[PDB]
Amino acid sequence: GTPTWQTVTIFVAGVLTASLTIWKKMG
Amino acid sequence: GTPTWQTVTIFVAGVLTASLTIWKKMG
Repeated sequence: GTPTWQTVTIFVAGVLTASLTIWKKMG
Repeated sequence: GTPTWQTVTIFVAGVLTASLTIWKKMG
């Protein structure tokens, strides 16, 4: 009935993590 | 560490999508 918050929180954290990994790998 | 199989699959989908969005700005 109520949606879980683990899927939404992990998904947003994955996008944020990609910023740090790509930025660090792109100099 | 070793997160559940569902967590790793969702992480790749979020990073892969974010990769395309950033690539559009870096193109």
